[PDB]
Amino acid sequence: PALRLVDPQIQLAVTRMENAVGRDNVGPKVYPIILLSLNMARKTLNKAFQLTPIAVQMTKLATTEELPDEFVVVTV
Amino acid sequence: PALRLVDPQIQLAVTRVGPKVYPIILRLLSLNMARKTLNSLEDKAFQLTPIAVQMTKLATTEELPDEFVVVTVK
Repeated sequence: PALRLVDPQIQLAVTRMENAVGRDNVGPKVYPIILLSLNMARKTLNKAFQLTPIAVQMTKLATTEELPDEFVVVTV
Repeated sequence: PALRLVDPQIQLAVTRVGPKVYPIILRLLSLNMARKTLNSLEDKAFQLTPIAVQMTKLATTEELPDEFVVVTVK
């Protein structure tokens, strides 16, 4: 009931073990995201985790022409 | 509420340049791979494929990697 394209700066890397010796060989690939908060994290002190938020800009879609040939849907 | 280590086979690629990938962790849904594939003679339809999202409950915080991302649902 709600659709929008996540800015290409953020894409999902996907892998499937089940189709290694099975297929042929799907690899690890990055795919755009179609649709909360997110934070990128790092180690600082002895156990401490710094994090900074990354702003996810999205573009609302209207035409199916905007939809690429390979992407990933994520529902909320 | 505990955090969830997301399947490392599923990792987030951040470019914003330095394109690096990071594990995903969850604070508290579905996932659909979408390819064209469906040929036909005039127009190409879309093949959807749900992927199994296998999360594991995190034991100790020492298990966390030095670089990762956290996503919040509600």
